Amino acid sequence: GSLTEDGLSYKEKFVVRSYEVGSNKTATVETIANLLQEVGCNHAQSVGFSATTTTMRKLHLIWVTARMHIEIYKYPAWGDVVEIETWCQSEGRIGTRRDWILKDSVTGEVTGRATSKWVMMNQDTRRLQKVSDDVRDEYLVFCPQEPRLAFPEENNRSLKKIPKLEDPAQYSMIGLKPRRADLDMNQHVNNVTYIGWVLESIPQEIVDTHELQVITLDYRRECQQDDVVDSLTTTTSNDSQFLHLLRLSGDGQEINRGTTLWRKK
Amino acid sequence: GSLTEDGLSYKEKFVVRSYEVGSNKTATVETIANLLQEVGCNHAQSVGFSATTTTMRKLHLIWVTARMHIEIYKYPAWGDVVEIETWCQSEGRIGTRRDWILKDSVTGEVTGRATSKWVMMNQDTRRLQKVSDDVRDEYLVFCPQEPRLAFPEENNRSLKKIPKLEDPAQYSMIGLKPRRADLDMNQHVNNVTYIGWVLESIPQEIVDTHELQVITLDYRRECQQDDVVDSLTTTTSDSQFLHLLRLSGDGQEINRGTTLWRKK
Ligand SMILES: Fc1cccnc1N[C@H]1CCCOCC1
Ligand SMILES: Fc1cccnc1N[C@H]1CCCOCC1
Repeated sequence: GSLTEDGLSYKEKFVVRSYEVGSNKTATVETIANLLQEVGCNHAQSVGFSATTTTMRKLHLIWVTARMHIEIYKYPAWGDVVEIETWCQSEGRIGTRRDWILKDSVTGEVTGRATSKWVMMNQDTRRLQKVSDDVRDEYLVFCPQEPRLAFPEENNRSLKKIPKLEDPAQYSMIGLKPRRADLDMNQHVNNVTYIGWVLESIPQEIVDTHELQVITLDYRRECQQDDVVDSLTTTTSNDSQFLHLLRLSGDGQEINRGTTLWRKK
Repeated sequence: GSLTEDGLSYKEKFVVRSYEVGSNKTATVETIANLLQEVGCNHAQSVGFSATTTTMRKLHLIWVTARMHIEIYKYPAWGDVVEIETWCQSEGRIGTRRDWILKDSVTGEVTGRATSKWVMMNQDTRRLQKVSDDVRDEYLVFCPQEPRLAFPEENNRSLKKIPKLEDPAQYSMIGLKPRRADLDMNQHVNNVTYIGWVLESIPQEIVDTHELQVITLDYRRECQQDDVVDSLTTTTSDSQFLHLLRLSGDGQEINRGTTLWRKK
């Protein structure tokens, strides 16, 4: 992988692995999400991070995902080479945004796109906060100054408000728990695990006859290593749409909410 | 990746990813196991198995893992390049064996080694069988003829008999279930998931103060997508553990194993 010529974006190529694919011999949405995370991390590293700035480490602040939005046109097959370009942009004092473009390395065609919203939070108290000028000036030199959006369209799905699923849910998958493979290097549940948990309450027949085109996920609260999660889904819809809710098994505390759009094969 | 000069083994390099590492910023044993599986699949593809041969497909036969043995001296760090060499060998009528050698690409030193036993099975009835000479001759042209062992030493850990853990277990993790990410392209639970499940009953304090040096796992029966598993561990000792994976309900054995851990 490498930063582009202007140093304002990063590209990396990946060869799709045997264990990374599902029944159609194409990459699952969780493999795609893992690759987006890996290219994001390689971009932060190439521009001097170890992505907390100098001022952020001093003040015990971190970037946390508030929303993830992915749209896939074609999932790459086992052994195929996918090229992913990523970049960041400041969204004023609200936080930051990281976008991605997925391309087939052989044809050069766009096969997918993603966008994410990140908010600043104190690592210890979990208290959200706005972005100060001191922090903003430190990461602006690594961002394109003019807007560059993976989802430019005026009324696109990435900025839609997601409602809270009402009980009773049409479908459910109960008692989901993270294992050590689900944790990141800091012992927190990896953000991609939540995507997997949301998808667990979709019936196998839908997965067997449809392809996931779009997923939008809001991150409200994190699941601890010793927490248990319930995954809830209700059909809201040639295309099928679903409303999703992840909540703690006991008290029913919301951890995530989301929507998926699926097209018939 | 590519076959070596003689075409009797395969090498591939991997750059360790951010999500592939644990708390020490080094690859977990499950990442290592995934890489061994990937290089194994790439070897089979390079020699024409787009690893079932022509005769196996007609007779509805597949290779299934009976045992996996891994020894790690150094886990590669996040961003490091690891080189893995793999090869296969016939073990007469019993089945086949696949071995691996892990090396640090920069230093060239051996950082790990692995060996696995595979048995022939009818994919529909799940009935084990011996290897026929028709099948044996079809894969012998892809194997070194003289023995080449990742674990040569006489009386070594890879061939030790593993006993069945007796109730009550010292430690346990119950109600483990596979999710879709745990399944392979054929909708079966990936072999690496069982390694993860075995490790779930090891206490976090042991994981926080020790490094896993050796793991031996016997595969008795598969866990279906709708099955629930209980993971059981007892200290037998460096720290050694005896492991048992069984179905949550009837208590049917799926795996048994042992782990050896060194203090950091
Ligand atoms: F770029 C990242 C660096 C570190 C962590 N996550 C990143 N990106 C997203 C991965 C895909 C699923 O959504 C969550 C976040
Ligand atoms: F070479 C392989 C091809 C396909 C599947 N597994 C392979 N190898 C081992 C993977 C890691 C531990 O489980 C034992 C088998």
